[PDB]
Amino acid sequence: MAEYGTLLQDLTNNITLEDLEQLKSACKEDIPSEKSEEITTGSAWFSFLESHNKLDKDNLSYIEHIFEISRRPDLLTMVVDYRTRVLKIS
Repeated sequence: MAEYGTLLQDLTNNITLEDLEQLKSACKEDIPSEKSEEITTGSAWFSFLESHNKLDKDNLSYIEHIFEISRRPDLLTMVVDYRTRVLKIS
């Protein structure tokens, strides 16, 4: 659980204001436009993905897809690498 939140913060730091707009566009169908106006940070965008039951805490294949279609292998890698590390932890 803490690892999930931690990842979101690590991702947020690697998201620019322009990328945020692109990410909001990527999830324009998942997050209501009224709620996309409430987004000021990457962490806000992430919090709506949780609030709207779009990104699972354990299943991060959703956000990996979003980063794929957003053309950010870097952000995708952050999730894949981190998630793998968490899976290794036992």
